[PDB]
Amino acid sequence: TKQITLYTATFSPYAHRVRIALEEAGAEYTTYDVDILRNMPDWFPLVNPLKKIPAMTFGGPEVPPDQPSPESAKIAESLAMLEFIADLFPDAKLLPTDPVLRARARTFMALYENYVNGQFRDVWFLGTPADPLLQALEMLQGALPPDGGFAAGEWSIADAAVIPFLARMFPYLEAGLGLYSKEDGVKMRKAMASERFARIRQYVRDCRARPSFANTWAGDAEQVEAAKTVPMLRVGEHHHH
Amino acid sequence: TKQITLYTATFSPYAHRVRIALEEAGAEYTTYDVDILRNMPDWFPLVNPLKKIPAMTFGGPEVPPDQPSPESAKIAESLAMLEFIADLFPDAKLLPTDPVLRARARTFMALYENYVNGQFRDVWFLGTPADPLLQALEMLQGALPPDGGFAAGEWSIADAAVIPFLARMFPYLEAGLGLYSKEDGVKMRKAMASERFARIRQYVRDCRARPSFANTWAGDAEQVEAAKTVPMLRVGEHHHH
Ligand SMILES: N[C@@H](CCC(=O)N[C@@H](CS)C(=O)NCC(=O)O)C(=O)O
Ligand SMILES: N[C@@H](CCC(=O)N[C@@H](CS)C(=O)NCC(=O)O)C(=O)O
Repeated sequence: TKQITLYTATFSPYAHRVRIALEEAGAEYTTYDVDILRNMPDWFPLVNPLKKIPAMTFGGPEVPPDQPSPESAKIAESLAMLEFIADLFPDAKLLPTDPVLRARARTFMALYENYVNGQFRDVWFLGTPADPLLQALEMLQGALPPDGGFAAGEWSIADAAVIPFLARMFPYLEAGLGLYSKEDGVKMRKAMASERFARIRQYVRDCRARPSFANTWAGDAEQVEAAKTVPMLRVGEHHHH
Repeated sequence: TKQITLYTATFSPYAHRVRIALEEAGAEYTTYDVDILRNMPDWFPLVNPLKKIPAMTFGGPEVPPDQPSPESAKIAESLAMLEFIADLFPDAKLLPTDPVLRARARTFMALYENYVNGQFRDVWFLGTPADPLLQALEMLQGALPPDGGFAAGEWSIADAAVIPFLARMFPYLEAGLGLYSKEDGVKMRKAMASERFARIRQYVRDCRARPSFANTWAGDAEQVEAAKTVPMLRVGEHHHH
C-alpha cells in the first residue's frame, strides 16, 4: 500500500532493470524521468545523495516526485531495488523458493556485475578491446541452463538485472554507438551473430518477448536516440589498440 | 542435512565473508584451503570453473574436498553464497525480515562492491592516490546508522560482506603492505585514526568483537603474513607519485 516512486532515465540500463521487476511484480508505481547527466535537478540529492539513477522512494505521504518527502524511505542501487521488489511482492515469485535455484539467480547477477558489466562500460565508453568482453559474455552464456529458460530456470530478478544491457548491445552495435574501433565493431557484430553465441541470442529473445520488456522499452531506434544524449558517448571519437 | 564445503584461503577477504556468515548461521561445514594464486590444484576447476576462491559445494555424497563429486551443486561468488546461507538458515535471521531494512543491507553490500572495493584495489595493488579511497570510505561510513549498530541495524550478511576488507586495512597499513608509498600510508593511518572516521572505527570494532570474526581470523600478524604471499601485493615494492 505504500507508494513506490522510481526516478528513471530512458537511456539508463540500471533504471531499466527496476522497471522490468516492477512490471513483473504487478506493482503500482510512479516513474519520474531525471536528466541526470546533463541537468540534475537541485532536489535530486534528496532522493539519492549519490546523485545516480535509478533512485527509489518508498512510502511517506503522497507527494509530487519533484517535491520528495523526507519521510519516504530512500533506496539506492538497482540490484538492491530488485531484491526489495522481490521482498515486497512474494506472491509474484520474482525469485525461486528453492535455495539452490535462488543461488543460481544471485550467482548470475554477480557474474554479470563483477565480470561483464565493466567490460561493456570500458568497451563502449573507453574503446577498450572487445575480446575480453566477448570472453566474459561467453562465460555468462555458459551459466544459462542449456536447453532454454532463464538464468535460474523460471524467470527471476536475475533476468531483470541482465537483459537491459544485453538488449542494448545489438542495436547499439548496429548504430555504431560507442568509442570502440571499426575493427572491434565488426568483430563484435560477427561474434554476436555466430554460433558461439546462439544461446545468449535465444536468452535475449526470450527476455524481450515478455511484456515486462515491451512495456519498459522505447523501441530500438528510440533507445539509440536516447543513448546518443549520453555525454560519454561522444560522436566522432574512437580509441584504437 | 546437505553437506557444505567452502574452499578458502586465509588471505582472501572474499572467502572470509562466507566463513563469517557460516559461523553466524551455526552451520555445519567443512573448509578446505586452496593455494589459488600460486599453485592451483588441477581439480579445482571442477568446483569453480572461474578458478576463484571462495568456491562452495552443496550436497552430493560425502567425499574428500580434493575429490569433489560431480553430483554436488557448485556455487560461485561470495555474495551469492551469503544470500544462500541466509536462505538455508532462516531461523538464524541473517537478514532482517522488514523489506526496507533488508534493502539497507543489500544497498550497503552494493555500495561496497561498486564504489569502495575498486578503490582499495587501486591503492593496494597500483599505489594510486589514497584520497578517492578515503572519500569512498566516508561515503560508506555515511550509510551506517550514525548513533550505532550494524549496516541494517541488527547484524546481517551485509556486515559479513564488508568487515573482511575493513579489518585488513589497519594491520596491512601498519605493516606497510601494498603498493602505496610511505607518504600515503602515513596519510591513510592518520585519516583512519581521526575523528572523521570515528564511526567506521566503531563499526570495525563492533564487527570484530563477534565470535564469527574471532573464529575466522588468524590474528593480525598471521593475516599480514598470509597477505605477503599474495603476488599482487608485491611485498617490498612501492610506487611513488
Ligand atoms: N551501481 C548503480 C549504478 C547506477 C549508475 O551508474 N547510474 C547512472 C545512469 S546509467 C548515473 O546516474 N550516473 C551519474 C553519475 O555517476 O554521476 C546501480 O546499480 O544503480
Ligand atoms: N567476485 C568474487 C571475487 C573472488 C576473487 O577474486 N577471489 C580471489 C582471491 S581473494 C581469487 O581467487 N583470484 C584468482 C583469480 O582471479 O584468477 C567473489 O565475490 O567471490
